[PDB]
Amino acid sequence: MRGSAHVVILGAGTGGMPAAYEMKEALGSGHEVTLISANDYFQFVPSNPWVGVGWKERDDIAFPIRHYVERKGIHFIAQSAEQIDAEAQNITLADGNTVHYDYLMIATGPKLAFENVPGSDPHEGPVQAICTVDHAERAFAEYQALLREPGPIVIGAMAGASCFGPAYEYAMIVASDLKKRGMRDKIPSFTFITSEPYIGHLGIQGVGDSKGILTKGLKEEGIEAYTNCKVTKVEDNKMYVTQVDEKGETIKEMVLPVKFGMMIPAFKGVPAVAGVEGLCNPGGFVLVDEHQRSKKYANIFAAGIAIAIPPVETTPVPTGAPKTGYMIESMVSAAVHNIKADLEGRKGEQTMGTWNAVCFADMGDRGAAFIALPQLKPRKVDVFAYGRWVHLAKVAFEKYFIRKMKMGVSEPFYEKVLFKM
Amino acid sequence: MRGSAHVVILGAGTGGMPAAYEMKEALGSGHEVTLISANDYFQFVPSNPWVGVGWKERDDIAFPIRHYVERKGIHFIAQSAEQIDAEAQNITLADGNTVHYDYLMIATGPKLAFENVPGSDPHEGPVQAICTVDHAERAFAEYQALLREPGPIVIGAMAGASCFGPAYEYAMIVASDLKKRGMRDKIPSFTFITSEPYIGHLGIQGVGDSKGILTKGLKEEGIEAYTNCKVTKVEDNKMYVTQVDEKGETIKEMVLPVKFGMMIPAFKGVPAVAGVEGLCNPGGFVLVDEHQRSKKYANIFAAGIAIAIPPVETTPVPTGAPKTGYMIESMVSAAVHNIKADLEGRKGEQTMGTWNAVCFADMGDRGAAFIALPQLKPRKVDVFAYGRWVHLAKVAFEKYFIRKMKMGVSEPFYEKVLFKM
Ligand SMILES: Cc1cc2nc3c(=O)[nH]c(=O)nc-3n(C[C@H](O)[C@H](O)[C@H](O)COP(=O)(O)OP(=O)(O)OC[C@H]3O[C@@H](n4cnc5c(N)ncnc54)[C@H](O)[C@@H]3O)c2cc1C
Ligand SMILES: Cc1cc2nc3c(=O)[nH]c(=O)nc-3n(C[C@H](O)[C@H](O)[C@H](O)COP(=O)(O)OP(=O)(O)OC[C@H]3O[C@@H](n4cnc5c(N)ncnc54)[C@H](O)[C@@H]3O)c2cc1C
Ligand SMILES: CCCCCCCCCCCCO[C@@H]1O[C@H](CO)[C@@H](O[C@H]2O[C@H](CO)[C@@H](O)[C@H](O)[C@H]2O)[C@H](O)[C@H]1O
Ligand SMILES: CCCCCCCCCCCCO[C@@H]1O[C@H](CO)[C@@H](O[C@H]2O[C@H](CO)[C@@H](O)[C@H](O)[C@H]2O)[C@H](O)[C@H]1O
Ligand SMILES: [S]
Ligand SMILES: [S]
Ligand SMILES: [S]
Ligand SMILES: [S]
Ligand SMILES: [S]
Ligand SMILES: [S]
Ligand SMILES: [S]
Ligand SMILES: [S]
Ligand SMILES: [S]
Ligand SMILES: [S]
Repeated sequence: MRGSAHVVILGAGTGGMPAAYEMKEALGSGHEVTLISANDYFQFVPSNPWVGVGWKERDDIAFPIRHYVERKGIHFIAQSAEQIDAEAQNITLADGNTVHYDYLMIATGPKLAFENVPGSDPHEGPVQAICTVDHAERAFAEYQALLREPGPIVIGAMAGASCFGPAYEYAMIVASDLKKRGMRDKIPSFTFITSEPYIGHLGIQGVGDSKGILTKGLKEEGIEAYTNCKVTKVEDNKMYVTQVDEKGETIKEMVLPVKFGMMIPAFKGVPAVAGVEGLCNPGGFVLVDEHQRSKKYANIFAAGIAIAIPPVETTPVPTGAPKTGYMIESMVSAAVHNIKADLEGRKGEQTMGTWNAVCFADMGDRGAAFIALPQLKPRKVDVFAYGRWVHLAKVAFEKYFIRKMKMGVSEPFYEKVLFKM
Repeated sequence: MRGSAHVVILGAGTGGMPAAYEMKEALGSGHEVTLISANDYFQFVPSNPWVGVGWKERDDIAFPIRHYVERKGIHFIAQSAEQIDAEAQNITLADGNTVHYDYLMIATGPKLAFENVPGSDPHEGPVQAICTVDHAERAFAEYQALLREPGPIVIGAMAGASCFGPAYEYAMIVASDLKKRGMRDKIPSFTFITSEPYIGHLGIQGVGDSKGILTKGLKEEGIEAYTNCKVTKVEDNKMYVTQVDEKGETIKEMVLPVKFGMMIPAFKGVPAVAGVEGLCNPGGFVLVDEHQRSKKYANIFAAGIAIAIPPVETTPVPTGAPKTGYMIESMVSAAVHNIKADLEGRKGEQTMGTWNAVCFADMGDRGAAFIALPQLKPRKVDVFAYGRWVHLAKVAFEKYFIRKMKMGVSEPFYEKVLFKM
């Protein structure tokens, strides 16, 4: 309302949950902050691959949101938004209620576009997914069904995927778990299928020696690997795969039987967001300026996977670049600062800063991690690392992030760089 | 929500508007206060009779609510509540949206029960009303239509009415206005019909010499007056009146032609409130204890005309006792204090205090006013007064109340008793 602007944060995930806390901290008691989300619980997404193989439980990685944000003065609505009217500034919720806003921060993350590949939906066939804890629990269930009745495995990433690390991670920990169960010798074939132009491209044109290390890792585990692949359909428990060359010409088609499968899908914008006329690119991603402000609506900001980031290369099979945690938090921090500035006269000048990708994957006793910045080579930092200490760091950061999500955040975030001082 | 209770005030009138301000003042920034009302504007009800004869305009007595309450941190919803679910603690609004509450203060005032008398609705016949500015504007319109085409006048109060002062006031100022227009001699008959057992009973068994003074005033103006009357129907521009004796036996029936009429209707509780199972008496009035708390729902409080107050006498024709401004404000003050106490552990002990009725009527250059307390005789104060100074006081208080409704209130209210100190 006038003088007491109402700020709504849409989506309670990696970006939106911190956004809610930071917004409330920044605005104070004279402004209403409402967090709206489809689920009533927060989940730590990077832990999902482990849920998918049974090394972790939902209880370990998820928790109910209400109490933690309410004790901070944040209103929580656990309903999905179905429609956004950007002119009227109303959000229509699944239950039919409407919520008005003065400022809206979109942090709705990705729509998992299973529909790109007929039959690929986890509920339609044997190809599962581990992007959400719901799906990872289901993937694990189906993994247990593979144990009771061994058959071919196919793991990888679909055309248009932007999140490749987890596919390699999941394949490695499955291979590992199979060994630790003396079941590995029971698998007739274990195949890795990716839309990447080469192993370890990772949607970022490789990082450090990702190519060599991931290639060797796959071979070490007896996983046969194909690149430049798209899946045209999943049907009758078979994946129909087309493999192309540098020019997009088919060089083979394959029909792969699948008893147990997991393919990272392409991401699009969620329907409620993509449905806002003029707000998004054709993929459903919100077009924002460097200050995280919508180019169309001055009172709509966005952060996280939900925003559009222009490609910098074109691969034989369409692929995207990942949007990862540190950059997401910088987007969030910039949006909150620039909204506050709008509320107080100024134009906020804060940006998300330099593009970067940072990923940590835990294999059990040790992990792999990379840091890449900026997006195009030659880079200022281009490191891939493997060690027991990556594992320790992943474990540490998970514990930390979950704690902060319960206790609240403010100021910036991360800056766990107190391990220097 | 937990730790930050949400308080909703239903109705933005004489009680509810101050309730919103006082609630927000009392609770502070850590609690949401939402004011919900059917109209987007406040109106000063006691001024309506003057609107009804054209001595005042809507612009003089009403103003839009939003800006004034919002600048105080109060959320304003200009929608009628249609349904209240006291179990779920949800209010369904006219537009279909729902509002949840932790505490609800009902200040919905009266439903004007025109349906008690078939044909009496201001839109169904010549019998108008002046309880709301919408209706008083309409009454005035019809008054102008009487000027252009003189015919019999009938003014008064229906069976079950509880608000008699305004009927006498309106009759006097009409008689007066007719004179000031040289139109008085054009009226074939001017009749006063009341459910009171005698002139000046006023629903409170008389006050001071109200009987004598009002009787004389009516005769002075050539107004013929009947008591112990109920109107059974209005039809074909005639009022069908039945007059009874002390025992309820008919002593005559009358059929009165009406060119211009105004009868104060009986009040009931509004449907959304009356519709709450177990909340109200059969009249639709909220049953509350001395702390203004609902006897059924510990988190519902009520103030103003909306609450039930037991009768203390029974008249040949049903009548009720008025609920007037000073007592309403005491109810409001008690409810706010006791809600705050609930929020902070204690049980609030504040009550509305002694029953009283206080009314001021302006006739033009001078006014009449009464004060009566407590409800049953013999009283501690039982005064009726007439003078130029009542007029000056009415004018002063109207200006004051409207100003306070724009600038906000807190602490108690009234206590304009600084004219002593
Ligand atoms: C398997 C996997 C592993 C990953 N590992 C890493 C990693 O190790 N390091 C790293 O930096 N990044 C990693 N990421 C990427 C990124 O950090 C996560 O995807 C992160 O969760 C993205 O944050 P987000 O806020 O944009 O979206 P999300 O965390 O997905 O949150 C979006 C929220 O919006 C809600 N929502 C969606 N639609 C609606 C709607 N219509 N109405 C209301 N709410 C809605 C969703 O329920 C969700 O709560 C990983 C991603 C995946 C999929
Ligand atoms: C003609 C007249 C003259 C009077 N003169 C005096 C006087 O001189 N002195 C005195 O002390 N008292 C006087 N009174 C009596 C009393 O003070 C007023 O009636 C006063 O307005 C009552 O206050 P209230 O808050 O209970 O109800 P109201 O002032 O009627 O307010 C009720 C509010 O609730 C709203 N509402 C109703 N239903 C809903 C719904 N379902 N959802 C949302 N909102 C709803 C209404 O729009 C209204 O805004 C007079 C009354 C009348 C009718
Ligand atoms: C985080 C994003 C990346 C994607 C997800 C994860 C992919 C899975 C990782 C596969 C790597 C496994 O293969 C592993 O690689 C490194 C080589 O560099 C080897 O390790 C070698 O370098 C490390 C240090 O980095 C030394 O400590 C070690 O003594 C040496 O042998 C391991 O002997 C080999 O087993
Ligand atoms: C407020 C609630 C009451 C209901 C609404 C109003 C009803 C209308 C009022 C009718 C009274 C008119 O009648 C009027 O009464 C008083 C008598 O007491 C007279 O006034 C008499 O007493 C007053 C003081 O009170 C003296 O100042 C005056 O000199 C004296 O004549 C007026 O000469 C007479 O004209
Ligand atoms: S998923
Ligand atoms: S990712
Ligand atoms: S990734
Ligand atoms: S990642
Ligand atoms: S590079
Ligand atoms: S009315
Ligand atoms: S009244
Ligand atoms: S009255
Ligand atoms: S009154
Ligand atoms: S009395």
